[PDB]
Amino acid sequence: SIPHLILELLKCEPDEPQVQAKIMAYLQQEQAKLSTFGLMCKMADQTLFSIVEWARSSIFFRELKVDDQMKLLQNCWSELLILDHIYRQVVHGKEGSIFLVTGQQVDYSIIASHTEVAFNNLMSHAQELVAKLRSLQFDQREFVCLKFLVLFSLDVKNLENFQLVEGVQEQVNAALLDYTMCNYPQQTEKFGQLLLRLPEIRAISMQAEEYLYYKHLNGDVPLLIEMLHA
Repeated sequence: SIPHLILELLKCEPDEPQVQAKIMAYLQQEQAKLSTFGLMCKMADQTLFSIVEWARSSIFFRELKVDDQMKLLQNCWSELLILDHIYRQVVHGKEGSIFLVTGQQVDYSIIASHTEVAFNNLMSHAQELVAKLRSLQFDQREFVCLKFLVLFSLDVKNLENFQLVEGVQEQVNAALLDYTMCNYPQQTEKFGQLLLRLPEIRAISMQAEEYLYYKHLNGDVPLLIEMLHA
């Protein structure tokens, strides 16, 4: 019961089991000294490296010239970093625990200590989104639809091939609603409530950057900064 468009953009998805392997390997064997904070950074930096590679090799997006691609990535990289995290908590994560991009499971309270107060307002608001998507039955199909909805947003201005970006968003919006009425009809008002999260994800990402930017100037940070300092 899957619209043809959604089938195509599922083929663009990264292979998770090996994605988790590279990052686990980069972190551990490429350590020959980083604190508890310096991991969560280089991990998110490697997560970001993967998200960028997913983007510039995926359908439609690969049509654009480098200029447009970069304007697109500048607007939403942090939202894609948090959506990736949010979604990893929906499928693999379970309350009182956080699932990392390494297969590693860490407790909520264990990481509530290893990081300061502001950071715990994040994650806590992030798990509110995790909970709402969980009751809504937010699956892989609607997930990969939100990614492109985040990658191709109307808010981005001065785009060269604005036309194509206008198209993709409109069609993924169409394929999504078509899908989530078909697959979750008893859960009637689903399409709207999962569209309603895109400002919320844009809100958490905005705090994530403000936290991460402070920490940079505070000297606590070792491509993740490159994207911010632009």
